[PDB]
Amino acid sequence: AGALWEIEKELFTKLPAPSSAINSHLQPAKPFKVDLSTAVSYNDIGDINWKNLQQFKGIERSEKGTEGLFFVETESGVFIVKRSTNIESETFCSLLCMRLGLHAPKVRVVSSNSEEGTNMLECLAAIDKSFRVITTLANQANILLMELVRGITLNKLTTTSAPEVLTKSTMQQLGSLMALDVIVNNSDRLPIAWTNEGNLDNIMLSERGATVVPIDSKIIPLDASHPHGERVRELLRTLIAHPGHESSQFHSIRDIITLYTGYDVGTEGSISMQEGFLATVRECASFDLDAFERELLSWQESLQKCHNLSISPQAIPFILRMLRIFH
Ligand SMILES: Nc1ncnc2c1ncn2[C@@H]1O[C@H](COP(=O)(O)O)[C@@H](O)[C@H]1O
Repeated sequence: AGALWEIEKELFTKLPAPSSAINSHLQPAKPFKVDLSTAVSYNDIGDINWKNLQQFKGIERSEKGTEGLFFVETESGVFIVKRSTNIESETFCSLLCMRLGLHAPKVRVVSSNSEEGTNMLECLAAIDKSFRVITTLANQANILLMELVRGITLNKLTTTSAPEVLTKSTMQQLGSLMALDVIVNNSDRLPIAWTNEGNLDNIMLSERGATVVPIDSKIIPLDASHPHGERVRELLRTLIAHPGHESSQFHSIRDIITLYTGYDVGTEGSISMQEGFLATVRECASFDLDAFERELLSWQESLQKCHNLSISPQAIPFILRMLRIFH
């Protein structure tokens, strides 16, 4: 919040507005409870009036994922209040995505011990009928505010829907997302440089032209001298040499998506993802690394300054190491 938020606004502003095409296949599931199927995303989480208790209709705890995710329904829309395992990574990552062109959900950090922090907590305590909000959030030093994203996670794609959703476009985006995860060593989402069975929960497809919107983005700097280094270089090399054919790695990741969705967007699809992945790498090579490092440091500064939130000291040099390899 504060400087950080401004920096976010700036980045967010630069993102290419997504399609104006609403894909009915991505519409959230119709179930105090919030009907995500018809709920509208609260417009500006930079401005939330915690003192106007009458604007609030209720709060629901998402029984999925972390556990600490709540949907707040005001009269102006719905936003999300969430407990985060690693808030610094998550938020810092959110920014990085937006910087790389990715449509992450707008996120804002609220310090528990601040005027707004206390105000918000008092508001939630007033509206919570579950008796679980305060006990889960009040404990935290910083709480996360998030933009409601209307869509569904990749896993939840049927097969009878996948065709109209997994267009060339979506695929390329997916490709890009992978590049990012590589840069930050995020093994959770889409494996490529990790034997993990991945996890498609961490990725949503917005109704807005099925645009890919990542979630629970995290960073884990495996620095100094590790396999990741050559591994990505290799993949890259092969990819560049003859991008006309589905590399071993993308074939693997293709399979995965093929599994959860039971839909094989064979070869043509894999190539698309490869394209997107490259497109991003290419972009990343053009980065004036001195400037970028500063951009990075600005975020870190803002993080530390607005909330005592220090991100790992190896984070930046790592993301930079990777970024250099794309050169
Ligand atoms: N911005 C968002 N909009 C809608 N659902 C979300 C959003 N962020 C996270 N979720 C979800 O809530 C579930 C659990 O979130 P998470 O604990 O962060 O994995 C996810 O599978 C999604 O349905």
